[PDB]
Amino acid sequence: PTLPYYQPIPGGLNVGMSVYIQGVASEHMKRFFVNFVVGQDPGSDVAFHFNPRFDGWDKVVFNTLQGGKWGSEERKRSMPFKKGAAFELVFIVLAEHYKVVVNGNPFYEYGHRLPLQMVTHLQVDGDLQLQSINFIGG
Ligand SMILES: O=S(=O)(O)O[C@H]1[C@@H](O)[C@@H](CO)O[C@@H](O[C@H]2[C@H](O)[C@@H](O)[C@H](O)O[C@@H]2CO)[C@@H]1O
Repeated sequence: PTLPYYQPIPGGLNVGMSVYIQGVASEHMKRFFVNFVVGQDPGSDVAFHFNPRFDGWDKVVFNTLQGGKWGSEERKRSMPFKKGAAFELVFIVLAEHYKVVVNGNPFYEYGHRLPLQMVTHLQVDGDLQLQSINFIGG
């Protein structure tokens, strides 16, 4: 797959589904994001924005974009990616939250703010190369 990636999630999200992304963080990475998006029209809401950042104290930001407004960020001040390194990034969709697992290590649980059933698309962009994106347990 090529970037930017913005593709429908076959069948939409359901509890029990996993999204499995294999990629390589750029040697020159500043940020990348994975968005679970409600639609494909301009101005679409983002149910879940997952955003690793190397600018400053390395961290991952988690948020929702609704009605053109970013919500209150959740943040984890740990960086599970490494510049130039391949990663395995998994989102397990559960009733209460998205469970994020990186390279086998549980990383975060982001509580649903928009109903998960409204998500139609996965969008990925930023400073990485993608090897694959797979939807499991749909
Ligand atoms: O690429 S973007 O989606 O435009 O980047 C935005 C997102 O990463 C959101 C996620 O919350 O953050 C925005 O920046 C925030 C910044 O993290 C925060 O420290 C500051 O207080 O507010 C900014 C604007 O909401 C990104 O612009």
